[PDB]
Amino acid sequence: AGRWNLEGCTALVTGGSRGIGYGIVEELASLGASVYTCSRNQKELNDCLTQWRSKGFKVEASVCDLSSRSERQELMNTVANHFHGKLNILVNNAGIVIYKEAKDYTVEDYSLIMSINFEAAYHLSVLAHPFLKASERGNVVFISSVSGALAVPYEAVYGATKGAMDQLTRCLAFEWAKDNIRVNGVGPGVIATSLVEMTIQDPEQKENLNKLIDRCALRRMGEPKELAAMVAFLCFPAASYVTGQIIYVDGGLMANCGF
Amino acid sequence: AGRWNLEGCTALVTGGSRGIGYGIVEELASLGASVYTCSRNQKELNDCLTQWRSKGFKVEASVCDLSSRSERQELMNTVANHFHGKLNILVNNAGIVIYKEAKDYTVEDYSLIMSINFEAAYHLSVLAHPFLKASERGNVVFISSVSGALAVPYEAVYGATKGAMDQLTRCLAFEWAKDNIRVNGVGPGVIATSLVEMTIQDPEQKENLNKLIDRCALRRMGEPKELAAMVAFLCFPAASYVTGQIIYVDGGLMANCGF
Ligand SMILES: NC(=O)C1=CN([C@@H]2O[C@H](COP(=O)(O)OP(=O)(O)OC[C@H]3O[C@@H](n4cnc5c(N)ncnc54)[C@H](OP(=O)(O)O)[C@@H]3O)[C@@H](O)[C@H]2O)C=CC1
Ligand SMILES: NC(=O)C1=CN([C@@H]2O[C@H](COP(=O)(O)OP(=O)(O)OC[C@H]3O[C@@H](n4cnc5c(N)ncnc54)[C@H](OP(=O)(O)O)[C@@H]3O)[C@@H](O)[C@H]2O)C=CC1
Ligand SMILES: CN1[C@@H]2CC[C@H]1CC(=O)C2
Ligand SMILES: CN1[C@@H]2CC[C@H]1CC(=O)C2
Repeated sequence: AGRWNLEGCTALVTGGSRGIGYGIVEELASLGASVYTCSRNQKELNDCLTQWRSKGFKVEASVCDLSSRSERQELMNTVANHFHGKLNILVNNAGIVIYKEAKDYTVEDYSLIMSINFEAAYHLSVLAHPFLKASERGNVVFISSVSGALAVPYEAVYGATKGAMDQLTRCLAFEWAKDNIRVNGVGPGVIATSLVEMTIQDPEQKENLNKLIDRCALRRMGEPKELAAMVAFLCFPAASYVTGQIIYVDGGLMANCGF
Repeated sequence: AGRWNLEGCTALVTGGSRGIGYGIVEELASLGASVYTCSRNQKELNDCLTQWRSKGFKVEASVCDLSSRSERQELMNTVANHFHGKLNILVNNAGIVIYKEAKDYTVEDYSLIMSINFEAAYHLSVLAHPFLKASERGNVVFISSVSGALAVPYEAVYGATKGAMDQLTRCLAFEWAKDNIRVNGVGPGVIATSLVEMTIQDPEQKENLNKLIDRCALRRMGEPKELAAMVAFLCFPAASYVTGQIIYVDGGLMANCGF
């Protein structure tokens, strides 16, 4: 792998069947990496593979429900064999949202969002650890959110899971430093995805969304690839001194207050 | 309650038999509030109740294991009955620490700490919400940790629970603002509690603690009364405009880097 590329590096991207995860598979696939992604739908993944492999991308995928502990274990074994026990990149992107007020959450909502958004990321990280070390140049990137540092409507529990993940990111950077593993987080602002799409279907969430874009310096939504570009850089051998950092690609929304 | 006192206010402080929590009961009550506390050791509570009552503090205590959804409800009912359905202050202080590296955490472990550290506080706040509202001047104060924002050894997961709490603190201040409730967090540094006394029994950890103390401006351990002091003020009517804050009572710990 070169200073500004991932030629040869292997990688696992959770939830790459849509949006940002998809933007990330393509970004790394295009920079030389061999990718392996997953989602809860085979037919969807297959349509993704058809598109990816048509551009010369070295990609492979398989159905997996990250909300299930036992499955995540199976996923790690398969990917491991696939990459011959050597994984350079782990992009913990899969995440879901449940728009409700704090007090309106059912044990079902809370347990689901926490297993998928945090548990799963924490869990996979640990499962991938021995392979990242053996790679001798591992990188773990967590996809956070601006919502894990600042309050947003209906995202209290969702931010709670992203705020947990960021502390995890920070601590792991220090525990795995000796294992050659750099650990970083990337907090997206508002990026145009299927998740954001289903969202604006609601007249309230749409009004709430335009508030966000207005509070931006760029005042527009990001593109799955503007986000993916930051994730890719963090994986190059060029980002060698960068670890334990949480970086936001929000078009300036984190720096705002009265604009 | 005057601008600088708590006379007439009612409050619940989880985990008041020892440490910071014991310290908080004494401070709020000393300031005229009517407290109710809990812990998993009845005999200890009884020694405390005898201590506090001896000096005239108005306080009640029941046994409850916060790691249990049912027991928590049980507690909210009594408390509410005890205080006639009006709760002014809720202080989510209970917490445990399990010093293992993120990858060495077992499920029982992750479940235990996540359950006590973040779940119960979240759950207890919601359950309390109705009487906090009825009181007409509700205050919720989550006891976080410096480890909730920065890497500390063996506290990767613990820190994740505080990072989740911290985000929830911010959001709740906004969701419950119209209910006339203020929500903040108080992140301790190194306070001399029984948890610490226990922690430094291990040589390696004794070394780790000293690392921190040498890392704070005031180069010393704070006292429970010193953490209680910051919690009693956010509850004072004098602190009416403070909401959504995470304040650190750490002797300078959070401002250091090269000292
Ligand atoms: N788009 C935005 O504006 C922002 C997104 N984010 C974060 O970015 C990440 C991606 O979100 P985004 O692209 O918007 O969302 P999308 O819904 O567009 O994509 C999420 C992807 O994750 C996959 N996924 C979800 N749950 C599982 C599961 N249990 N098992 C396997 N795959 C799963 C989905 O596949 P499937 O549904 O088929 O299972 C899908 O491919 C998340 O962590 C989100 O919190 C944060 C801030 C902003
Ligand atoms: N001491 C320090 O330096 C720091 C402490 N903190 C935070 O301060 C808070 C208190 O810590 P500290 O005073 O040091 O700890 P202590 O161990 O001294 O006291 C903790 C108290 O919480 C109670 N408790 C724990 N679990 C439960 C439970 N499941 N149900 C009911 N009560 C419970 C304990 O009682 P029992 O065991 O008998 O049930 C005890 O009375 C925590 O949130 C901790 O994370 C954060 C940073 C620094
Ligand atoms: C609506 N909401 C906005 C943008 C996408 C979605 C998740 C988030 O973190 C903030
Ligand atoms: C050692 N470690 C320090 C101080 C007490 C213990 C827990 C914590 O949160 C930070």
